[PDB]
Amino acid sequence: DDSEQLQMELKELALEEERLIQELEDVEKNRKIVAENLEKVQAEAERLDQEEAQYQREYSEFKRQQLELDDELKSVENQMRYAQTQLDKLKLE
Amino acid sequence: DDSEQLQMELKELALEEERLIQELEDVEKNRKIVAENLEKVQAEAERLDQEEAQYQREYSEFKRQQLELDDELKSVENQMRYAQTQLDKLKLE
Repeated sequence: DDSEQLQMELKELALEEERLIQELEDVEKNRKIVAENLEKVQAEAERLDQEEAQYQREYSEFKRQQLELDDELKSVENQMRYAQTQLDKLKLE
Repeated sequence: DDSEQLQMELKELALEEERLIQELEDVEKNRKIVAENLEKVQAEAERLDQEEAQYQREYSEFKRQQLELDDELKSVENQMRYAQTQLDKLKLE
């Protein structure tokens, strides 16, 4: 009866082995898929980093332009106030 | 002639002032646009961070599953080798 028990056990184990092999193949498949997805999102994130860097540079540049133009406008305003003061004095004689 | 020079200067300066005001308005417009774009890409980048985190968790989990299943398969293989050895010995008597 020993031999029959061993034969049955070997058939049971062969079924379990096949189950595990198919599980392993499934996990490997899914792993490759997820790795590809990781590669994709990482590349995407680098491109986004560069896009953000460009916008940040543009934003900072516009702020500096605002500062410069404000200074220029203040200058023009002062020049107008001065010219108008002189003109008013001349007109009043 | 002083008065005429001042009047001309004031007209010139008014033109320059208008030019600068329009420049400033343009820069402010563009600045708002770039700020909105920055907001958008930053939100996008956070979502990408979360997507990457999820994929990374899945990848690591599949690797651990591979380790576990390999150990289980090794066990089943050993059990089969042992059962087959005993059976061979019984058959040889």
